[PDB]
Amino acid sequence: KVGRNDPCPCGSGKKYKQCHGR
Ligand SMILES: [Zn+2]
Repeated sequence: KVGRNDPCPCGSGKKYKQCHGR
């Protein structure tokens, strides 16, 4: 589990909930 509130690990710029996270 990751802190969706943190910039996606992919390194795109958007947070999980905004990127891969969702
Ligand atoms: Zn991503």
